[PDB]
Amino acid sequence: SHMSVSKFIKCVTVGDGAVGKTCMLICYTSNKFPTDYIPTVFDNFSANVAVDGQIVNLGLWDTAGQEDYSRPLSYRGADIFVLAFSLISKASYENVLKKWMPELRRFAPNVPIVLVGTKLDLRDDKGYLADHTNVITSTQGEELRKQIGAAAYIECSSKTQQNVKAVFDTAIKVVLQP
Ligand SMILES: Nc1nc2c(ncn2[C@@H]2O[C@H](COP(=O)(O)OP(=O)(O)O)[C@@H](O)[C@H]2O)c(=O)[nH]1
Ligand SMILES: [Mg+2]
Repeated sequence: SHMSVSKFIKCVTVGDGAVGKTCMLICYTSNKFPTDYIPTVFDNFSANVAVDGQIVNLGLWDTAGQEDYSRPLSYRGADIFVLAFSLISKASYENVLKKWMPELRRFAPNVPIVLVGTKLDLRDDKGYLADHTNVITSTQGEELRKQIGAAAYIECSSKTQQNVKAVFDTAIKVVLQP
């Protein structure tokens, strides 16, 4: 053949501003956590990645909020969404229900979702835990996944790199498995 890679997968990352969408993408693609400048949106990025028996062409689309009441081009052609909220922001968790799930039901009804809790390094910090009465536990994260019908739930930290690869590996596997 003239093409050893025959599957393209468009993976769009969405969720509230400042939860860590862009850093996840920089972490996954570069194996580095940015310490100075972080762009609003990661460059549109595409690369071959090996998942199981396969090499696929992964296209990563980053997003940023807009005040737009027209009722997004970036969603067109999406095979899977990574829907991020921060493990230390209740508002971002509640916005998955109030903002993001409504948006995705309207604009991308049949597209699966990988639900991602970010900033695991903060949520799991014992100092943080000791001072907060009502923490977003893995249990609450799994309850959200269930409520929204997401394919998987993953907790990660771009800062320590924990489970970042798992996010996009799982996104790919959801698309490739039945
Ligand atoms: N502690 C910690 N901070 C993070 C992590 N990911 C992102 N951040 C910080 O969270 C803020 C927002 O990150 P960014 O990726 O720009 O979020 P985005 O608006 O969703 O794209 C920045 O100051 C990042 O340094 C993480 O895993 N752990
Ligand atoms: Mg960003």
